[PDB]
Formats: sequence, C-alpha cells, structure tokens
Amino acid sequence: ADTKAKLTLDGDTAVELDVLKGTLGQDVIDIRTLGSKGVFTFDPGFTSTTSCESKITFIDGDEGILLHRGFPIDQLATDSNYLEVCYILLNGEKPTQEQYDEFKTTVTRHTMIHEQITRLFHAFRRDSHPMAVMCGITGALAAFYHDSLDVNNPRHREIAAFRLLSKMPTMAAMCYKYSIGQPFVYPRNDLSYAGNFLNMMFSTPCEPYEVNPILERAMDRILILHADHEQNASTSTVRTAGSSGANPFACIAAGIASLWGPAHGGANEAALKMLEEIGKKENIPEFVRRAKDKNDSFRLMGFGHRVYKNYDPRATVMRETCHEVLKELGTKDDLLEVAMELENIALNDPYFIEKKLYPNVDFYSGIILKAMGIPSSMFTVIFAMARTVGWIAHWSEMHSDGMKIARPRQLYTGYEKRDFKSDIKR
Amino acid sequence: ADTKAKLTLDGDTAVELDVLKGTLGQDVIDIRTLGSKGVFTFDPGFTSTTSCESKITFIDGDEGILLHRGFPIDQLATDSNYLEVCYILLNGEKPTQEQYDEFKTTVTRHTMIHEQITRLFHAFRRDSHPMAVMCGITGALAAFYHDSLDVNNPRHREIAAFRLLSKMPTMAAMCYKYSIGQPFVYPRNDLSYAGNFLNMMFSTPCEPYEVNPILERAMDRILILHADHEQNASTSTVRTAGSSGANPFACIAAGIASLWGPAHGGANEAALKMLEEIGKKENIPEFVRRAKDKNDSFRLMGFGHRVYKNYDPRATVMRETCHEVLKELGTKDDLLEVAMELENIALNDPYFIEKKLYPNVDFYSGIILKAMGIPSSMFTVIFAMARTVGWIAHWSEMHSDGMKIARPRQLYTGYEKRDFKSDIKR
Amino acid sequence: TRHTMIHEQITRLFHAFRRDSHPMAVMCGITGALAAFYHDSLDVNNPRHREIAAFRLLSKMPTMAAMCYKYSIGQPFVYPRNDLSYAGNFLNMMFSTPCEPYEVNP
Ligand SMILES: O=C([O-])CC(=O)C(=O)O
Ligand SMILES: O=C([O-])CC(=O)C(=O)O
Repeated sequence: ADTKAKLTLDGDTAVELDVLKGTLGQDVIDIRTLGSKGVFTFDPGFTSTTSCESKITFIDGDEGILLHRGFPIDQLATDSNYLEVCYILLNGEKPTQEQYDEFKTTVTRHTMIHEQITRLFHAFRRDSHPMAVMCGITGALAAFYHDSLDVNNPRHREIAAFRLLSKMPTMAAMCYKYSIGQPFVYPRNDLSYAGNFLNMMFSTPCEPYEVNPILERAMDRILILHADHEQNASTSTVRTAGSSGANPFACIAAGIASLWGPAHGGANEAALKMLEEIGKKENIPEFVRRAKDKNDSFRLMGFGHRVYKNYDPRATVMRETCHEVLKELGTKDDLLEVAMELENIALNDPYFIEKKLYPNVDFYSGIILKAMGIPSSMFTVIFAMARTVGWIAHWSEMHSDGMKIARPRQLYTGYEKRDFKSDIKR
Repeated sequence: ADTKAKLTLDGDTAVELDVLKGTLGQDVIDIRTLGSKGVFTFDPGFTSTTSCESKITFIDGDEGILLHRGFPIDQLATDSNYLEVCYILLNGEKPTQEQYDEFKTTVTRHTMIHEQITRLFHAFRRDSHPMAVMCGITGALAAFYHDSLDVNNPRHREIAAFRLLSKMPTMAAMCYKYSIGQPFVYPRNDLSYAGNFLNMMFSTPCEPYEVNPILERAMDRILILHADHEQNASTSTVRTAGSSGANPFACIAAGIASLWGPAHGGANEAALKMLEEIGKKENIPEFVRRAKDKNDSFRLMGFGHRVYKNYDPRATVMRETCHEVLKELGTKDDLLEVAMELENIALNDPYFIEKKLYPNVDFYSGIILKAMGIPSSMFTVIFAMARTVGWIAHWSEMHSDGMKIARPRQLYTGYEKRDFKSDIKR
Repeated sequence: TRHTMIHEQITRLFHAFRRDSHPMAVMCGITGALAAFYHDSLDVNNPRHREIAAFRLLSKMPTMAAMCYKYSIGQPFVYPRNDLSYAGNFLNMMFSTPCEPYEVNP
C-alpha cells in the first residue's frame, strides 16, 4: 500500500498520476487525466489497461482463487444452490429467507415465453446447431418485449433481467427438443431450477418424468460453477454492447455468440470431432487418438486454462460430482473408460505435464452431461444459459457505473489525404 | 513528434516508453509490455487509451476532416457510388474497371435470401419495430449460412463479408414491407444498388415501379455518407465481439443493436415524435418544443455531434442533395418546408448556437427519407444497412491484426474473501 | 358439455390474426367464419338445424372468448373441462397455464 501514494509521467511536460489500489489484486495508475493533457497510451487488447472497477467477482489465477461477492466458489458449489448464487451475484449479499422467497417467486412467475416467440423456433431448420438457434432466439426477444428496452430506466433493467433469468432455461431446453424432434415441455413451478431444466430437456408426454435427486444436484452444481467468471471475451462483449446503449436482450445475445466463438473456430472445431469420435479403447488408451495433436484445441476438450496457473478451482467440486453421478448411473459406462484414461494421460504425460493441459472444470462437466445423454452441441448452450446471470450482473454494474459511452482511439497509419478520381465508368 | 519526444514512467525507477506516430493525428505512448512488469493503467471510459491501429477511416474532430482510405468524404459522395466506395473501404484502393466489375458481379449474385429465412420473418409480430426484426434476422443468419463461420479461415471471411454486403439491402427492404403488410420484393440484377433497394422498398405487383434518377442518386449518397465512421461505439462492439471469435453475422447483429441503442428511451421517441408528428411551421417550434424537449431531445433529431466541433463534413453534400430532392418531388416535399425553419432555428437560436446543436448529416438525411416516403422507423435500419460495409472492414482489419482479443482487466473493490453461511432454505 | 371444443382447424384461424388486434374484433371474425366449418347446420328452415346450431354457439362461445384473450396476451389455449361449472370452466380457460394447476375461487 506504499507506492500507492502517486507517481508521474513526462515526455515534454510533467504530469502527476495517482496510484489506485483494489481490495484484492495489484494497484493501477489512474491515467484518467493524461487524455486531456494530450497524452494517449497504445494497448491493443487492453492487456496492460484496466477498463473498470468491479465488486462482483475476484480471480487470482496464479493462486487458483475464484470469489463471487467475496464468497469462495467451493462453498457456494457445495453449500448454496443456483438460484441463491444468482441472488448473491445480482445483489451482493446472501439472501434472508424472505428475500430469497420473493426472488424465487418472481423468477418462477415468468418462465414461460410468449407463444409467438415459440413460433420463431419452427422457422429454423431442424438440422441447425442448437447454439445458433439459441443466439437467434435471444437476439429476437426485443421484437416481442419492446416495453423493457430503455437501459436508462432502472425499472426497465429490473424487468429485463428477470425475463432473461427466468426464460433462458425454457429457451435452451426448447433448442434441444427442436433439434431432436420432440414436443416442447412447459416450465413447472413445483420443480427446482435444475429439476425443471432436466424435466424440460427430457420429459415426453408418453410418461411422467421423474428427476433423479443425484443428477439434479449435479446439474445445479454445473450451473453454479458457470454462473460467472470475472472479465473475459464474452463478458467484455456484453459490457461493450451495453455501454453503447444496446438493449439488454441484444447484449446477452452477443454474449452467447462470443462464448460460442472459440468453438466454430476451425482447428479447434475439427479436433472436437477427433475426441467425440475416435475412442475404441485402443486409440485413446495407447495414446493413439492423442498421438494426433497438431491443433491443440485443448481447453475446448477441457484441458488446460488461460487464467489459472496449475488448476481450475471450479474443477474440485465438479470432479467429485462427476464421480458420484457415474456411480449413480450405475454400470452402463463402458466407452466412458476413456474418461479415466484421458485424465491419466493429462496428469502423467510429460507433454501435458510440461505444457500444463490439466483437466479444467469443463472436462468433468462434459463427462457429467455426456453420462446424462446430453449431446455435445448442447454443452455451450447450457454454459451460456448458466453464465447469463453473470452477464446481467456485469451489465447492471456497467450501467450503474457512470454510463460513460466508451470511445477508444485509433492510431491512424493509413493514407494521408489524397484526391479521388474513379477509374471506372459503370 | 511535437510535444512528445520520449517519455518516462516514474514510480521508483524511470521507465522509458517508446512514443509512436501515425500518418495523421496524435502521437501515442507505447505500453503493451507494462503489464508484463506488474504495471497497469486505470482508465474506465477509455479517455486516454488507444485500442487499435487502423488505416480505414481518419477523422479530425476540430477540423471537420473525414477520409476513407485517404479520400475526402466530400469527394467520394460526389464523384463515386456506394459499391465503388465499398471496394475502397474493403480493399484499400479504388478499383479498376475490371476489379470493379468483378466485385459488382459477386455482390449481385448473392443478393437473394434463403427461402427458409422468409418463414422466420413471418413469425415476428406484425407490429414489431423494423430495427428489432433487423436484429432478429441478422443474428439468426449463422444458423443457416453455416458454411462461413470460421473466422480464422480467410475463405470463410470473404464469403461472409460478401454475403452481408449482398443481403443487408434485401433484409432491410423486407423489414419495411413486412411492417406495412405488402409482399416482399426480390432483388433486380439489372438495377443499381440504390435503385434495387428503392424498388424492393416501394415496388408492388400492381404495376411497374419507375426508379427516379434524382431519388436514385439521393439514396446512393445517403449510403455513401453512412458507409463508415471510424472508431465509434457500434464499431467498438463489432471489433470487441469479433475478438472473441464470434461469427461474422453475430458481430454485425451486435453492431446493429448498438446503433439502435441510444434510441430506446421514452424521451427518445417522445422527442423524435413531434419532429414528424406535426407538419406545420407555427406548431412544432413556435413557443412549443423550445423546452418541451426533456432528456436528449436534440441530439436525436440531427442536431450537434460529439465527433465534430463546428460542422459535420457529411452534411455538406447531404444538404445539397436535399435541395435536389425537394425540388424534384415538389408535391412530396413543399408541405414539409418546416425544415427550413428548424434549420434556421438551429442557426440563430441562442440556445442552439449555445449548445453547438448544428444540423448534422442525419438532419438532411431524414429530410430526404421523409420526402421519399420512408417512415421514421426505417431511418436507422437504412443507416445500419449502409454502415455494414464499414463494420465489415473494421472486423476484417482487427482479424488482420490477428484477431486482437479485447479482454480488458478490472480493479477489484468488492469484498475480500469471506465465509459463506446459508441458514435459509428454498 | 358435449360440444364445447372447437374444430382444430377453426383454432388455426386465430393464428392468422395479429396479436395486437382488439379481442372483440377477433371475436366477431371467428364467429363470422364458423359457417365455413359447420356447413351442415345452416338451413334455418330445418328445425333440427336450429336445434344444433344453437347448442354449437351456446357451448362454444366461452371457449372462443377465452381463446381471444389468450391469443391477445401470448399464452397457450386451454381446453374445456367437463368437471367444471360453466363459469368455473370459463375462468379456467381464461387464466390457467400449463405451469401449475389452476384453482378457481368459489
Ligand atoms: O477465461 C475465462 O475467464 C473464461 C472461462 O474460463 C469460462 O468462461 O468458463
Ligand atoms: O457518434 C459517432 O461517432 C458515431 C456516428 O456518428 C455514426 O455512426 O454515424
């Protein structure tokens, strides 16, 4: 907290700049004045620049720490439930009973989506990727919910939020049902947030569906563990679109697409096939399928991580949840020996050891969801669905900030003024 | 390098930073590696941070300078046409008759929209705002044209950029038609870009439509004048979404929603309400909307601009064209000479001279559109339609810089780790 | 109670109206189209005809009115239930959603 006093800069003149500090994490040099002075930095990507102050989530990557409103991710995972984590993320404090009661009633109150929005799904191809259908529908909500689009009105945000929060799962489960040809399942108030999702995902009218408390709690954990992850590509996208005035539904729609981005990204995308396909306990085990690794696309298959140095703090609760489920679903797991085998190769192969392609939270989330009969295409959908509450919090915090439409500068390197004379006559 | 030779970051040991210079504009300070030394700047609002290096468009706010690949907007809007200008923004140089004819040929052959998408149009409510439908449709494109979503594959990127350039006019016209209940019109390979769009907007099976030459030119100029505007908010959203690897259509959709953004509030349309809701001199102004304007109610009608200091270089030719259109139509303008009084007010009213609320390009653009018989609920759809080529160029550039991953950092000021104790239930 | 349901095709008619239309105009529209679906009871000179036409209008008007409302607010249609009263059934068709069994206050 010492040098936090101040510091200066100067190329042709003297400028005194303060050194701000956070409640956690390193200091920052407030350059909020250099602009006027006539001084501008150059940071493509905002790697050495801090774009905001936040009180939502704290991450210390080198130390594998993740906090949501101060609360460690591990405790919330085992001790809380998704809805309560939502409240905490959006409000900043654990909810009293009465507070959580109302929060849950409001949410349960608007889970249904306008029948006309439901008509939109039928205009997509049955062969479309459920993630693309997810972005499509979310990006159309504004044409149906035009009464809560003014982001300058607080009540507006309040409403828009509950709408996205209550309806995202109804929407995600519809994408799945449309992709496999089964009828849509309405939201039920008698079920939990997780139970209800499983219900809407798997029940048919041919027999009452019964949710296994084990798989349910497992889903609840998959959700809490993806609720929010500090600043990153998709959240920065939601923050930028937001401060540009864009309505809340459009902001979340862009967030979902940013989150999907790495996936239909190419080299990534093709290695996705290699995993979901090759696996005959001859390839994966004898490092055959892994004998091919030109394209890394590791974190995509659940290996390694960009922020956390040695391990993903969220992976602890999930691995134990994964163990549990795999046993609850009894002996119907033969091919899923590659699960045990890949983890082994991830922790015991010098390469992975050296390059640190350690199993992150998604490795186990993926194993859990698969064991449940959920197709891969629905993986990002469920993560985006869960991440929506975090996007709302960040978006709600970007507004409440100072509504300062961010306008970065550019270092113009192009052509100096030149006269124009077309070479065409058509 | 004027008032900036070299600079030294002072904390406890002088840290010299290299100053960079553009071909035009201000010089900047390099700070890319600072973070790699635990030193980060703080700057919410991006008042001093230069997010990128670009060669597309140059603006000099105080001088009212706007260039596209070095050419003065005035010159392009007068001696060129939209397509030639798209080629320039996209390719960096003016085309040869051969390059132009090749480019033009590729554009016209991708103008038709997939029939399945037409079904999606009919699922939206008939009273849907044209811009909302436009957002709804664009964000849904990735689900169909799924063969061009690999943002790192140069073949996919050109194919996507061309699809957008070809289809936007098509989708924009259909948004209009649908809102008024007239049948959709197909592109006309023999018509020019602007003439084709006017035909898709106003033709009907009842009889043949005649594209007025003066109106054809007025529209092309409006397009030209909205082709691109450097690093603004909507462009920032596009670039930021694109950094995460989001597909081309998702980014453009984000740009559209971003452009619509600052127009959702109540006082937003409440203001841009009487601007047209009344057509008679002594009524809208005459001791009326003098103070009857409440939050923005100025900047939304085409008065003032945070980029330019004295005037808008785009308004120049746009004002010239305005005359030609009113002149030409005669019986489709004259009633509408409430503009001259609005303009006069802004030129002499102490309140306007005060706020520098000078008539911008959108003041004159709106007059032309209101004269061609275009509803105010299509103005921003048209602006966005024209701006797409610019959004596309910027998206590409960012991808030329190697998909500049825009992931800023934060200054955390929330709770320090604290134990989670839940005594409630569900 | 025997004929409160309306032919599924007549039900398709509602979807051709705007969601923003006045429910009274949708009510006149649908009622004025019933003849294209119930062409067997149109001869007003036949007594049995009147008998039938009557029971049809009588049993189906509430099913129709509640559909107008549901279409106007974007909720799914609710079928007629034989276990309820004429009034109870109407309230049911007007307010119940599939998200929870609806209970009519006596
Ligand atoms: O890199 C990040 O912070 C994003 C992340 O892991 C996630 O979205 O699960
Ligand atoms: O305010 C800005 O710089 C953006 C702008 O005018 C435009 O998009 O035409």
